[PDB]
Amino acid sequence: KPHISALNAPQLDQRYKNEFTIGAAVEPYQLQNEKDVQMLKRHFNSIVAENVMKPISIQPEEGKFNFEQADRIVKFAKANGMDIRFHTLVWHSQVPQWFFLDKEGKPMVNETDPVKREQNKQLLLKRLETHIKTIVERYKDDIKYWDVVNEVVGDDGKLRNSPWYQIAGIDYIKVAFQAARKYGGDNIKLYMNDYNTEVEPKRTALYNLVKQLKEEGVPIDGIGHQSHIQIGWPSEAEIEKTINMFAALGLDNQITELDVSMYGWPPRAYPTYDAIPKQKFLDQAARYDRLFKLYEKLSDKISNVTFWGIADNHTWLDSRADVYYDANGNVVVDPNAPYAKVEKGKGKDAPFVFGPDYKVKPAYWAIIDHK
Ligand SMILES: [Cl-]
Ligand SMILES: [Cl-]
Ligand SMILES: [Zn+2]
Ligand SMILES: [Zn+2]
Ligand SMILES: [Zn+2]
Ligand SMILES: [Zn+2]
Ligand SMILES: [Zn+2]
Ligand SMILES: [Zn+2]
Ligand SMILES: [Zn+2]
Repeated sequence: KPHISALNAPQLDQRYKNEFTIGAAVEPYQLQNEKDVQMLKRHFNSIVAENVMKPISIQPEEGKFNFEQADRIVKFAKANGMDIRFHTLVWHSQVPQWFFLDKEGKPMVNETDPVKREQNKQLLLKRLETHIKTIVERYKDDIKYWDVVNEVVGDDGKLRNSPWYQIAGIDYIKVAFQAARKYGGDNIKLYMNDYNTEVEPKRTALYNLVKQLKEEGVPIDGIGHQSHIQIGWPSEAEIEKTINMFAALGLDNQITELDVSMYGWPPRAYPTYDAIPKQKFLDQAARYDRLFKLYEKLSDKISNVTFWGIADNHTWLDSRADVYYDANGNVVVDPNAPYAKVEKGKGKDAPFVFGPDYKVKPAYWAIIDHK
């Protein structure tokens, strides 16, 4: 199957249009790029902001809201008939730090007086409610799908002990969902998004958490499975088990940040795209073939599959693509092999079905067909 321009190729969203939407994560500058715009128009019918809707992008100082960049993505989506996902109302990553300072400008996490800790909790929950209120009041008629909370369960199966949790306890999760519903109404759909949703003990902890919130009347409509995965892990069998169990609780499932890395964890990357062997792309294609056959099998439980990017010339996985060198200066990609130095984040991953020259990869043909 030829390495043809993806602008010449059968439309990916149309292949899946009765099964689920097909989305991409974007940065506003990509909307000024001819090739990226043509890619979005041709292949995608859902969009998400890679970064300009995160809390520090939207309210970096209290009372200073920057919707300019987010508005550019919303405008493009509407003009092209695309669904929008909001990434994300609450996350421990890069919080604007003002959220967690007390009235005296000290870190709330250090407060030891119980009465004052309770005061800090209420202050923080109020700041949280105002952040969500302002964003949802602006976009409730434009954005259908919301990552209300992100990564709130730890890899150890305990709630993540971020300042959110330290200062306010489980109530910051409840307040985030209740505020989203209060200001956006019944028609926006509210998700808890996380990575490694297939992996125990995280999986069961996530399951028990959303079960509990629902039994208490907290409005949660779905789970977002980031799906930052590898060629071999996690198995399709375990992805299937995961999606089924959340569906059994009455939740929608979205695949929200899909990328299929060429590497293991921690990655030992090639320094450049050209150095990645051809066989890796065939292995990746087989993986995508199996993955999307599975997503189709479960399409009554999945409303959306979003890739965390458009084509391989731009992927956040490059930030993880550490290049290992031996004593002689040769690149080392075997995880158990000797090495002398590492260049963190300087290598190249290749996670999508579209290559860096916007031509289709073997993985594209593997998911555009009906086999
Ligand atoms: Cl990135
Ligand atoms: Cl190429
Ligand atoms: Zn389309
Ligand atoms: Zn090159
Ligand atoms: Zn190249
Ligand atoms: Zn579906
Ligand atoms: Zn990016
Ligand atoms: Zn090429
Ligand atoms: Zn296939």
